[PDB]
Amino acid sequence: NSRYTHFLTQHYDAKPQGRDDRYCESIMRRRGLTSPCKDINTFIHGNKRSIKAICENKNGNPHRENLRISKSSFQVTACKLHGGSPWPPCQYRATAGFRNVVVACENGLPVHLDQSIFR
Repeated sequence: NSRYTHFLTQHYDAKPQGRDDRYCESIMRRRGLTSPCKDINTFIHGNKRSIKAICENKNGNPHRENLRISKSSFQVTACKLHGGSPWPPCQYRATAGFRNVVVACENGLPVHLDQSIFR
């Protein structure tokens, strides 16, 4: 369904090279996330099947009001907007990490990433 494919476009990058500032600047443009510039956007790396599994008891627990939190940790990169303007050119600073993630699930699929844990 459409919301799951959208989640993948905004939040999934299987095998990144360097996860530096330039990686952020370039993937944000590539994925169509720069008019206007998103203030922060996080990408998850690794196995697509582990991500889907957060929606079942296999790799997730219930979390807060309507969310799920993963049991396994993932490689992630947060891209944060540097500077005052929300209009291109968008300068980004990258922060690489390794921890569990929080999603919303609908009909068995992740449709939303909770980004409050990367702020």
